[PDB]
Amino acid sequence: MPNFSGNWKIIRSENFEELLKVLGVNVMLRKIAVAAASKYAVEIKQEGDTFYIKVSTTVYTTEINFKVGEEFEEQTVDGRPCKSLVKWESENKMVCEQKLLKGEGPKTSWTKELTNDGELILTMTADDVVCTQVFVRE
Ligand SMILES: *C/C(=C/c1ccc(C#C)cc1)C(=O)OC
Repeated sequence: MPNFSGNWKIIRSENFEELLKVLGVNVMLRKIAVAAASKYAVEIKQEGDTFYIKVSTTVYTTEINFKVGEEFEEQTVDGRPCKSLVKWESENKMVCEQKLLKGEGPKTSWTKELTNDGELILTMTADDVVCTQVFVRE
């Protein structure tokens, strides 16, 4: 039955540069990151409240495994290691709060939502700034 599980390809990306800006990424690298973001692909396998998620671009790929409700370790959009904890906000929306392992920096979080007409929306927040990325099934 249809859930988050699937192969997703990006079709829109709003506010990504502004998010990197907040994270201290210089202009040249942000522009390269924006260009790379248009090949974001996401693969999700979901069973119950257990998730496997592989995000990749042209040159880079990462995998995370988590269970809703259980702390896990990942990294921030700008690659700082963090501790993460995902909770449901509705049937097909989940929200993750992150805390830096070492250091200080902006407050980061992310969401994933399956909409009623079959999109996956990702949002990523750093302080006041919200990047939204929309995906459709491959
Ligand atoms: C789930 C997830 C997807 C994602 C897309 C793009 C980037 C970048 C850079 C990172 C992740 C996530 O939690 O990212 C914050």
